[PDB]
Amino acid sequence: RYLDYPVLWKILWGLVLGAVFGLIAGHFGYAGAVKTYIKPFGDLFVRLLKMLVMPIVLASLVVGAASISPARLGRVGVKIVVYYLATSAMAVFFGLIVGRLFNVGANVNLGSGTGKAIEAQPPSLVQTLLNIVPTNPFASLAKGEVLPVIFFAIILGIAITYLMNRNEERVRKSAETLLRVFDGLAEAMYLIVGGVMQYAPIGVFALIAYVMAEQGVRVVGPLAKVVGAVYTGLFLQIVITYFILLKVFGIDPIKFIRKAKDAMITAFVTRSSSGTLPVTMRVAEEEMGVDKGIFSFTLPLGATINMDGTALYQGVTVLFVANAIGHPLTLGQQLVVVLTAVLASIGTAGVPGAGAIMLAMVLQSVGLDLTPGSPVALAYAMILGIDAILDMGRTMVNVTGDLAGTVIVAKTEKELDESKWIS
Amino acid sequence: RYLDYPVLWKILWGLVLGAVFGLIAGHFGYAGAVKTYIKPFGDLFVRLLKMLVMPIVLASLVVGAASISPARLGRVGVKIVVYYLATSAMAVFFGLIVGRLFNVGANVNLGSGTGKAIEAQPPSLVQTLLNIVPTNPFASLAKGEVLPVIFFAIILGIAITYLMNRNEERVRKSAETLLRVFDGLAEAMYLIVGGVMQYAPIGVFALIAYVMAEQGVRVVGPLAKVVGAVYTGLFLQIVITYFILLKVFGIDPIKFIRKAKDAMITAFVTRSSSGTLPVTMRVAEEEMGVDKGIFSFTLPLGATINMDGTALYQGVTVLFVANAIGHPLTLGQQLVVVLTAVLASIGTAGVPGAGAIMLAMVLQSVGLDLTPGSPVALAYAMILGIDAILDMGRTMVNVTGDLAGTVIVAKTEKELDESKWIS
Amino acid sequence: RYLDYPVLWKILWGLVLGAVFGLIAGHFGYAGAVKTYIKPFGDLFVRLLKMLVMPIVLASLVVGAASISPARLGRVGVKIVVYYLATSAMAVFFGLIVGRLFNVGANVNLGSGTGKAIEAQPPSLVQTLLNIVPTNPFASLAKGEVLPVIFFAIILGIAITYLMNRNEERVRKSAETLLRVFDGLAEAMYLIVGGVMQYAPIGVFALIAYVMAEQGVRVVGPLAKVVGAVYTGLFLQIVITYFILLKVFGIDPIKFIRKAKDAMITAFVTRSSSGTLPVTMRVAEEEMGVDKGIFSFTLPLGATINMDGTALYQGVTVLFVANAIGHPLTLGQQLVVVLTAVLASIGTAGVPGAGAIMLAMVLQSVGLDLTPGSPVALAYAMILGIDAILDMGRTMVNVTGDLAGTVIVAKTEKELDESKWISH
Ligand SMILES: CCCCCCCCCCO[C@@H]1O[C@H](CO)[C@@H](O[C@H]2O[C@H](CO)[C@@H](O)[C@H](O)[C@H]2O)[C@H](O)[C@H]1O
Ligand SMILES: CCCCCCCCCCO[C@@H]1O[C@H](CO)[C@@H](O[C@H]2O[C@H](CO)[C@@H](O)[C@H](O)[C@H]2O)[C@H](O)[C@H]1O
Ligand SMILES: CCCCCCCCCCO[C@@H]1O[C@H](CO)[C@@H](O[C@H]2O[C@H](CO)[C@@H](O)[C@H](O)[C@H]2O)[C@H](O)[C@H]1O
Ligand SMILES: COc1ccc(NNc2ccc(CO[C@H](C(=O)O)[C@H](N)C(=O)O)cc2)cc1
Ligand SMILES: COc1ccc(NNc2ccc(CO[C@H](C(=O)O)[C@H](N)C(=O)O)cc2)cc1
Ligand SMILES: COc1ccc(NNc2ccc(CO[C@H](C(=O)O)[C@H](N)C(=O)O)cc2)cc1
Ligand code: NA
Ligand code: NA
Ligand code: NA
Ligand code: NA
Ligand code: NA
Ligand code: NA
Ligand code: NA
Ligand code: NA
Ligand code: NA
Repeated sequence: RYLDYPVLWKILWGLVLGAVFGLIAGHFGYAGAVKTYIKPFGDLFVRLLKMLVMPIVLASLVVGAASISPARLGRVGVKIVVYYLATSAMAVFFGLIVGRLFNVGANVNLGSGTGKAIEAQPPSLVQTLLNIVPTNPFASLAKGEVLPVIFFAIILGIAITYLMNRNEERVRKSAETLLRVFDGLAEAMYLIVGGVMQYAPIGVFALIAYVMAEQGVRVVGPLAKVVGAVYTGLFLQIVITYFILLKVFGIDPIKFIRKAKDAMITAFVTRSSSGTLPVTMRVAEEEMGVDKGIFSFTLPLGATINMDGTALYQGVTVLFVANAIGHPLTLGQQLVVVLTAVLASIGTAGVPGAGAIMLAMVLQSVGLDLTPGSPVALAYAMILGIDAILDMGRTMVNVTGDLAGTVIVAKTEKELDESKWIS
Repeated sequence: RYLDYPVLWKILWGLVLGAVFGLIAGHFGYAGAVKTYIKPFGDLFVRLLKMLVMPIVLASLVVGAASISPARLGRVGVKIVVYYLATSAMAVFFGLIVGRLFNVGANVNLGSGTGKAIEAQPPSLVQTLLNIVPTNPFASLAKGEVLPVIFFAIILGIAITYLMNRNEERVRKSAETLLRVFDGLAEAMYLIVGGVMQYAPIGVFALIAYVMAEQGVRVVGPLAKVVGAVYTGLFLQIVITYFILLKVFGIDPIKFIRKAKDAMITAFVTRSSSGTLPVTMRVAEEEMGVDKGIFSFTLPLGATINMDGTALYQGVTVLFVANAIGHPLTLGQQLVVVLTAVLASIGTAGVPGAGAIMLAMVLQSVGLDLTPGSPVALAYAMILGIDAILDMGRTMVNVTGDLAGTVIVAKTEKELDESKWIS
Repeated sequence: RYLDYPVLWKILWGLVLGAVFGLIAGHFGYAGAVKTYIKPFGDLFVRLLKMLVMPIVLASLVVGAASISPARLGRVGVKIVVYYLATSAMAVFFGLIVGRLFNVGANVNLGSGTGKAIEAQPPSLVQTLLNIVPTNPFASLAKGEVLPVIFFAIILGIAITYLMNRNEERVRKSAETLLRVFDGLAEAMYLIVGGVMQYAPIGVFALIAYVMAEQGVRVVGPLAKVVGAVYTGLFLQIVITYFILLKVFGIDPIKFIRKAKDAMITAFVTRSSSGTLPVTMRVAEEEMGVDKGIFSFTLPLGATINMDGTALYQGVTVLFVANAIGHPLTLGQQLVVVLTAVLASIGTAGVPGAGAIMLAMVLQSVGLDLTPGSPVALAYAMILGIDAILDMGRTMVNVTGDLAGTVIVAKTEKELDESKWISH
């Protein structure tokens, strides 16, 4: 009966009300009630979005790659990958700066030795890259492996267009029927996304409420300085790095944020950027006028290998652990941090649990090892204690970057529909 | 050269001849010979039907949900879910009455104390409900999970019609092609079902022969009284609850039974209600003139959450165990049994191995705990010795109940083709 | 600068140069460099082909089985199954003969008793056949199970044609839309196969280089005599068994080999006959003019259950193991070897790891049990040390056999497009 009220204001209301409710409920210790009675609605939201990810990516990308020439596709890939690597480097640098500014971990005062022992491996760059090519697309679809689905969909769309420009008519009509099936399937997926966003304010309320209820009490002391530094840094990544790059390429930054708000809040509360994809792709299509041939490729690629927020978070936690055990990082060490954070975004691309794998990687890069019972393990466990509060903002900036790079690359390909940007 | 003989007579011939053959073979100790040389033909039958179950459900429901309004679909869902719960409670009630009538387990005379060991909880009501929404539909498909497939199929068909009512013609043609692909897939599945029913008499013979050969010798003494009670009770659920409910809503009970006979025998020999689905849906369409938009939703839902036969069986075996250890159940305990049996059919919806889980739930509700080496454990182990003999009948009544509810709901929606019911 | 160069010359160049590069690199011990820097390009080739296998099999067979009568489908199946069994028995027989000729394992001189404790057992034939019928075709697709996919695809195509010959227009239009979705999918797949064959010279070079670099050093002494015996036997299976059967049914054997070349080299370096399937089928369609209704059924079936090369290898290795432990095989024991090798091709149909399982079966059939630490176990490990050098050749002859039988059945069904066999 509440469907008639506008949706976007509803999602903002749910964000604020779930936040206030969760703080008030967890401060009085009723956070277990929140986990039991409030959370499953946010879980329902998250499952409803996650359901759409595999069909909408596959279908949108067959369609888009078909509707575009391979030369342009390759050009878009080169552009978006450069944009991604550059923005990740910027975000590590920002995390380093805001951490040094907030002087994070300076008052934990742990005594620490000089011992160093490795934990996880980087999956070999060669094996990860080879793993981009699926050996069974039905299996990748069933397993939800995004990158090989991207690869298979691109190949299929390119094949479909080559077949449609052939002389035999049976060939054209077959390929055309196939492309119709993908086109209808993607059309339906975006329809359902719009339907689920009707339920979205409830889920936003529930997710933000549970995260504030379980982890609000923990935002005090040195971890409070961590939360403040991380969130200020994310804010800087948005209002400086994104606004300036959007301003250079002639996109009004405020119009961009106003349009992106739904994808942003969905990322902020589901803490899954892949599970925000249906909202992100529909936002790119029906708000920013990006052509399917751009966003249907850049946005899943970006959910997988483009996490500015995570990079900034790594920049803060390396400072936190280093200052916490008493060995602040030398300039060259911070350069090593930036370099390895970007290389680690590439190296763990698509690997499950790559969050902790990259963090172990960066820490290992400057000589901070997670040996059990050591002070470094202790400080890292300190951070993981507020990892969810951080995950909200981290995921939000991860998705927002994807949208900003998609709009920039599109404007540079004249595949951006200007009619949506007129006041 | 045998195909020419009519199918229905062939299936009856296979049923009766397999029963007599299996009894004669288990009496002469050749039941292992039956397991080795006769059984694989029935296994072949079962594999051929189970092969069709996933595609036919996915496609028939995309199509059906497209051909119907969401308001009507929801109305049908409420009708069938009410019908399901009501007939399930009735079946527990009948099992209790037929159990008291046969005085089941009265002469086992096991001594059992007043000792009580606390056990684990039943699978969560909330998580099974959330499990209805898939997080990857390709994955639910690969795993054979019916309920998430129903959910995805309904969402997809609804999206498809809303797309077919758009102004742009490319969108309509895309959606129309997608629907054509699903319509062809469903037509082919039903074609194949009819082909498999030609091989059905052989497999029916083999399955009934293996079950009689392995478990004929065990229908003696107290377990024979159990078999008599359970089969009498199922017969009552059919001839009282189903016939009275069909007469109340104006469906000829005898024509119903005659049309459902193929689904009935198939369920009785395969003891899997989910695997009789292709035959059941074919009977709903090409024998009872039920509209696809009703049965394509109610019949898979019914295979999953509507087991009158299992409910009656639980009523009989809970009385059997209570009498065998020497503590007959008080009236309020039997009420607790009925309430718990229905709620446990809901709570275990789609859960693998849900049969024993429901039985454990019902037993624990009245304080008969299955501690190993206890007399209660012994009584349950007695019953399991005849589980196949019982499984035939209870699966049969499970599926027949599904059909009766589909025909009644269709009749109330004027979605029932009256021409198939006049001679 | 690459694509314009002719294709056949490039793949042969990559094969010869990769082999010489790998020998020279492993003969000087740089095989670790090859495994690290050269191998991953060949791995990329193998994955690119493996990707296409499930889609192309499903789609080609829905389309093909629709485009053919069920009576003809059955006739083709019986023909190709007889051909497969006969050519397999011939291959075990040839392996025995070339083994006797090279006197394989004759100078290993291990002492062996006559006690044998049963360790292996056969996987049930009945369950192996029943597994042909999938119980979830989406699951068989996701698990990469070929044989049950074949079954589902044939059922679906047959249903589709029966629907397309019905009175209602809506049903025809539905079934035909479905058939076109599969036809479009298959057309795209073959398009992609041809595209991937552009990278083939690199990947062929890399695979052959890695195998030569890891295993060249081991082709000396008794295992060298094994390599010579096996490759001679494979060559004979091609030049006698295949050439005579093609000549008998009126197919020019030289035209045949010239056409099969891509499938042959691809099978030879990837050592996966199922994973060579996309190249084999594109060669059958776009080189030999076999109708989709023949090859879309016979080639994946043969990739799964028809291994002339593996059978010849078993023929050689059983004589090798027997001579190596000092108990040469009786004539009737050799007949049991042939009979069980053929039966073991069926009994493991689609079973994972069926290579070693068939070898264990054939060994056990003549009383050589692979109990750990026994001398028979030791001789088997000797053989396994060169399994890659042997896998190249036996996979090549496996696939070549599939092609030859497909073309013969096609000639007998007048489903072979003779215009592809006229030279100017
Ligand atoms: C207690 C909460 C329970 C809520 C669950 C019920 C969901 C009901 C859906 C109502 O919301 C609408 O759904 C449409 C899709 O069904 C969307 O159409 C949208 O989707 C199309 C995409 O094809 C766009 O082109 C259209 O512009 C656009 O109106 C539309 O935005 C949205 O308002
Ligand atoms: C593993 C190998 C096992 C081998 C088993 C043998 C396979 C069966 C051979 C085919 O037999 C025919 O198949 C038709 C398929 O259509 C059936 O028509 C059925 O389907 C159509 C429904 O539209 C209608 O023609 C009829 O109502 C209905 O009899 C029909 O009964 C039957 O004569
Ligand atoms: C990791 C990156 C790997 C990328 C793979 C390399 C791409 C190579 C560039 C494209 O080369 C062409 O691509 C076509 C396929 O797209 C092929 O068409 C072929 O396929 C058709 C099949 O329908 C035939 O009819 C045509 O004659 C035939 O030219 C063609 O041979 C090939 O020269
Ligand atoms: C339940 O067991 C498992 C199993 C696997 C997993 N994760 N795999 C994975 C991979 C990448 C990330 C990046 O993370 C972002 C962040 O944290 O900054 C943020 N969450 C976002 O989506 O952008 C995170 C996780 C997690 C739990
Ligand atoms: C490996 O085999 C499997 C595979 C999956 C499962 N889980 N799903 C499930 C859920 C409920 C039942 C109740 O069963 C009915 C009965 O006994 O009254 C009768 N069989 C029937 O279908 O109406 C039976 C199974 C169980 C066994
Ligand atoms: C995808 O990962 C996998 C999946 C499966 C496996 N093993 N299963 C298997 C391996 C080989 C064969 C027959 O072997 C042939 C031979 O050597 O003679 C030769 N290799 C050929 O291709 O014809 C039969 C079954 C290994 C890795
Ligand atoms: Na980035
Ligand atoms: Na994610
Ligand atoms: Na991202
Ligand atoms: Na019921
Ligand atoms: Na079942
Ligand atoms: Na049922
Ligand atoms: Na053969
Ligand atoms: Na293989
Ligand atoms: Na083969």
